[PDB]
Amino acid sequence: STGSATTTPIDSLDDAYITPVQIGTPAQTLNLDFDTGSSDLWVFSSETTASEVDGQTIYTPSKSTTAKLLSGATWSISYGDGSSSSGDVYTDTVSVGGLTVTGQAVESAKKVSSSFTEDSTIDGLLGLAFSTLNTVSPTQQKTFFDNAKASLDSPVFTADLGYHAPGTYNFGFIDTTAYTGSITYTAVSTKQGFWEWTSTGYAVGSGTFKSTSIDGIADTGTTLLYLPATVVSAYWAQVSGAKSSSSVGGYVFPCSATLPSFTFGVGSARIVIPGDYIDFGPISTGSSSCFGGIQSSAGIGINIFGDVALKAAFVVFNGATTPTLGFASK
Ligand SMILES: NCc1ccc(C(F)(F)F)cc1
Ligand SMILES: NCc1ccc(C(F)(F)F)cc1
Repeated sequence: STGSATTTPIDSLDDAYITPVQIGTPAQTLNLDFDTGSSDLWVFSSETTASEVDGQTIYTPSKSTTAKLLSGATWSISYGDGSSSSGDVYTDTVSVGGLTVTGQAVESAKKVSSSFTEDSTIDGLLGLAFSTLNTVSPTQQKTFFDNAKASLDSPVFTADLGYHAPGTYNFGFIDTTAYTGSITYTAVSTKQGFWEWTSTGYAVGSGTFKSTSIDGIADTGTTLLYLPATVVSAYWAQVSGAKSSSSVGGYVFPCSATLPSFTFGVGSARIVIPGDYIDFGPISTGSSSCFGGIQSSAGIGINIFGDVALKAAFVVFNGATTPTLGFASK
């Protein structure tokens, strides 16, 4: 079987992407943030503290005839940006774009951090990293992808994120009309539970390509591109007036500047991020200082190929027994 769903940016800056997901019987449709950097499927629900809900659509397990409480199970997650949520666990039927999984763990939030409350457009997260990162205790739970794998035509899913436009997540098949050229596959390490791979180097604008190994993770759940300080300094050195701002928390640049493109290596292939993808607009309303889409990973401890990079490519997440990542131009 296969599944296909449209994913839509939540604002004019592509800060995140939401995908409709059907949960329960009869279906309750929630708009979830598909996150290849985490492995929990959690949702705002009828059990969430009412003061922590501000416009989100909630899952109501008591209205689903297929929902079952997973006795004694709890979950608690903390994200790299400091976000967190926690609650109890139901199992229920979950469908994505026609692809249905029965008995999926649906983690019901009793408490969420303020950054989720303030994001009225995201009803929850759907984790697509490896199941070893799932936070359910005492019995760890499988991801939607892991549960669907056996019935998929091919054990893959693909991410085709749009620049200021809708995109597509496909499960079980590779749409050969959605990219140009060939797909370049590269090895994945699962030792930390992430879709972790090694880029072969980078170039700034029309400069020379620098061959150098950059270990990082493919993370649809992270907005920006986080790279080592040496790389990020070399990029922003080419933007007149750009500087690292401690008060803002990263590199900013004059909004009137034109940004150079950024190229990253995948094996012998090259993925080019247009300079316009790196503009995240004014730091505050009316400001003439703009926030950059490429920032240093020094404080994070790991390099993150977030949406800024992934949306320049057609990305194949191959969940075969030896997992691989595929990149194509589009
Ligand atoms: N998108 C989920 C996520 C969040 C944080 C991290 C970090 F910061 F720990 F690397 C990885 C993945
Ligand atoms: N990387 C996972 C993640 C995704 C979204 C959010 C936000 F923006 F909704 F708070 C936080 C963390």
